[PDB]
Amino acid sequence: KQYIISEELISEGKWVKLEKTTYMDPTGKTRTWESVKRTTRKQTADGVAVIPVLQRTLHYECIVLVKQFRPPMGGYCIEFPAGLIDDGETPEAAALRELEEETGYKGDIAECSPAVCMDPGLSNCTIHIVTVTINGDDAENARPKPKPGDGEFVEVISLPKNDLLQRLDALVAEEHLTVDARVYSYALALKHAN
Amino acid sequence: KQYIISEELISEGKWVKLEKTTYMDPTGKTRTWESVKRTTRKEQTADGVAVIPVLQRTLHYECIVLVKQFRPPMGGYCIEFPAGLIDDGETPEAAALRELEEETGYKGDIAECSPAVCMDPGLSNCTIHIVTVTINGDDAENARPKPKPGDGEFVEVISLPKNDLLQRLDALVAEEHLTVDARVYSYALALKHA
Ligand SMILES: [Cl-]
Ligand SMILES: [Mg+2]
Ligand SMILES: [Mg+2]
Ligand SMILES: [Mg+2]
Ligand SMILES: [Mg+2]
Repeated sequence: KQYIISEELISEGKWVKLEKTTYMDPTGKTRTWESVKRTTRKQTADGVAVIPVLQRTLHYECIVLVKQFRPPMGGYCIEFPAGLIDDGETPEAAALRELEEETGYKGDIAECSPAVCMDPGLSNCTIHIVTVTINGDDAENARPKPKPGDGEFVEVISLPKNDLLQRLDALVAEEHLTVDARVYSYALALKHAN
Repeated sequence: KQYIISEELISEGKWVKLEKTTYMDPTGKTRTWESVKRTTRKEQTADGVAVIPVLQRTLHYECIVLVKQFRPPMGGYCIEFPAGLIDDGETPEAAALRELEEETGYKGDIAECSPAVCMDPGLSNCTIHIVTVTINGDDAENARPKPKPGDGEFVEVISLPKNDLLQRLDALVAEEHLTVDARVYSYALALKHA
């Protein structure tokens, strides 16, 4: 019933553009929206986010997360490991690659979502969420070496899956960090499944 | 270690702006980023709220109440938690209950309220509170709920059982050409992983 009529470029940077979207509302009235898009999409989606489940015998299972300075936020954020999918890369391959670059861990694919939207009232950005298990007892994950690209500076924070929400809330209270909404949503549902 | 040096306006619309952000990297080198922000944020602790609405009825399985709407940035329909921006002077909790009633017709009870969490921190400064709300679906006020959408708001309600959320979302994606929100999908995935 609703659809896009036209998209006007307002401003195009190197990485991001701002458009004015004209669309038909369901009453038959024409309306406008200010929309953000990335300039980098080619792909199934802009990026991947990895849910990395660190499995070590006789330990609690952990979810592996990353802490980095985020210039749009003006501060440090706790997130799932994540990055843009390279042209001609599969989401699964982007997931293992980003996980290794950002954390040093080598994981196995468990499942892969369809393309899911990041903030659909604002942008067209999408990701695949890729669940990955990490056999923490294997020798390649003994001393994981993060291989960060240029300008990436990532700290690794592993938190137990069974208390994830309480651990994140503690980090916020004590560290003045911002937790990512996807991370927080995941943590909430671990608690709510009960 | 890292911090913002300057934020230069590139382009400002009615609702969204783009900025050139200069920051200090942990090596001591100046770098730039292209940053998106909303123009609507005042003294709110976040831009918006998203509501996790747990519909509870005797002799029924718990349902998660979701909304489907056309999203001009996406050029299509999206399935999301009920959500909206926080009005000036409004608490996150009040915003939540208000947006839930407006979008779904249901009158909820606050359960929990998250700290401000980031929507897409590599791109934007946008933040929300995630507000968990229970809905007593045996209460007569919640018998035949009618959405009171605002001007230019056109929302469908979709209530799915919590105990099968991920499969039910996958079945909707399989039938109809729509995008699930990343927070919804992350919450559904944790329900499975628990
Ligand atoms: Cl798993
Ligand atoms: Mg990354
Ligand atoms: Mg990376
Ligand atoms: Mg809304
Ligand atoms: Mg609304």
